[PDB]
Amino acid sequence: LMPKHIALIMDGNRRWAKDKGLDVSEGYKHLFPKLKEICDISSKLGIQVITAFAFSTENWKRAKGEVDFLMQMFEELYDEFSRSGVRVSIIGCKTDLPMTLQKCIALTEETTKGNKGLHLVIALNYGGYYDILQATKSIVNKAMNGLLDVEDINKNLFDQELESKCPNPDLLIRTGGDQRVSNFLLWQLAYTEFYFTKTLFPDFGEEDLKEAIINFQQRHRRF
Amino acid sequence: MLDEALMPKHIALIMDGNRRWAKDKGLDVSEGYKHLFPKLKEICDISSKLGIQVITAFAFSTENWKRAKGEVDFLMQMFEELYDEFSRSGVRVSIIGCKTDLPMTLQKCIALTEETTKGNKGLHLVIALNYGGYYDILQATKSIVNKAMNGLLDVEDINKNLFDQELESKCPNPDLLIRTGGDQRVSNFLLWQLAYTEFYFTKTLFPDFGEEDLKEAIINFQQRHRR
Ligand SMILES: CC(C)=CCSP(=O)(O)OP(=O)(O)O
Repeated sequence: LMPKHIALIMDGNRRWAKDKGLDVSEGYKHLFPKLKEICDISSKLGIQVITAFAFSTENWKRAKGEVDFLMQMFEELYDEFSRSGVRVSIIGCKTDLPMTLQKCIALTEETTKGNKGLHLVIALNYGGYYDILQATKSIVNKAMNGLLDVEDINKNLFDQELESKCPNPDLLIRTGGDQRVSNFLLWQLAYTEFYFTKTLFPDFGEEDLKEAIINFQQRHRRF
Repeated sequence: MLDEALMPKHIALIMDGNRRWAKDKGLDVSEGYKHLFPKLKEICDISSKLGIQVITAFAFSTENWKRAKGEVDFLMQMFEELYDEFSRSGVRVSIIGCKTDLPMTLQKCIALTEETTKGNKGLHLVIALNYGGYYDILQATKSIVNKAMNGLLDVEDINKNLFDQELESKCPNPDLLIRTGGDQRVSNFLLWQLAYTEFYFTKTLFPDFGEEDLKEAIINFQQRHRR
C-alpha cells in the first residue's frame, strides 16, 4: 500500500533559519539537498512520482533580496540532479524566470529525460489558478479553430491540457504547520489525502516521511 | 479566545460520517442520513449568532451516484425535506450543482426553497447538490468557450477574475473548511475556491458535531490567520 505520487509543499525554510539565528539564505540552501534526500528515500520505497512546490506565482511579492537569492539559487538544480538518476521536470511559468535559470532548467530536463526511476516534478513559478487558466485558454483556442466542440470539454480533456499530469497525487505532505494548499495543484488534489506536520522542511527526515506514509495507509484502509 | 471581531465570513462544510454513525448505533444507514439537514440547520443557527455570513455545505457529490441505488433514491427523496427545514428559518438558501439531473420534484422543491427564502437578510446557506469541483470548472469553461465563439470575449480576457465570475461557488471564497468523519481529503468539493482556505479535519461524525466542535475549528482558524 505505497503511494505512487506524493505531492510536497516544502514550507518552513525561512522560519527554520530565523528560529536558529541564521541568515534566511541558510534555510533556502537546504531546499534542494533535502528534496534530493527525499527522492532517494522515496525511490527505495517504490514511490514513482514526487511533485514539489518550490516557488509560487505569489512569491514574487517577497523581499527582492530573498527573491534574487532564490532565483540565483535555483540555478543549482543541474548540479544537484543532473547525475542523480531522477527524471526531472519543471512546471510553472518559465518565461518570467531569468534567462540563465530558464537555460539551466531546460538543461536539467534534457539531461535527465532518459532516466527510468523516480519522476521529480518541481513547481517553480507555479499556481493552480494559472495551470487551470492556461489549460482553459488552450481549450478555447482549439474551439476557436474548429478543432473541438463544446461537447468534447470534459475531465479527460483538462487532464491532457494541465501541466501536472495524471496520475494525480495520492498523498500531499505539507511541512511548516499551516493547513492550506496555497494555490498548489488545485484540480489535481481532488481526491488526494492530506498530511500536515509542524516539522519544518529542513528538519523533515526519513522517520517523518514514514509517519506520513503510515498515516496514509491507515486512512486508505478506513477510506 | 474566540475573537468576535475575526469570524470567518465563509465556512465550507463536508458533512461526512452519517453512515458510520448509524452502524455504530446498530441502526440502518437511513437513520444516519436523516440527521443531515437537522444538524445543518443547527450549524446555521449557531453560525448566524457568531456573525458568519456564508456556509457552503456538501450535500451530494457528482460521484455519489455510484452508490447503492437504495441509498441514492432515499437521499433524493430526503432532500425534499430542505423546504420544511429552511423555508421559515431566516436563512437564505441557494443550491449549486447540476440541477437538471435531479428528479423533477426535487427541482421544483429547490426552486421553491430558493424563492421563499431569497428575501432573507441573514446567513446565506449554499447547498452543494449534485456538485463537484471538476463540474464547476468544466461548466465555467464551457460558458467561456460559448462566449468566445460568439465574439463576446477574447482569449486574452481569460483570467482569474473572469473565472471567479463564471464559477457557481462565488467570492468571497471559504476562509475555513471543516470536514467531519475523519477522512482528510476534499473529495472533489470546491477545488478552485479552496486555494487559500484553512483546512480543519475532525474524527467527530457529523450527527455528533456541535457548537463546541465548531468554536474549536474557528479558534484554530483564528490562530493561523496571516496576510
Ligand atoms: C511555495 C511554498 C512551498 C508555500 C507557499 S508559502 P504561503 O502559504 O504564504 O502562500 P504564498 O505562496 O506566499 O502566497
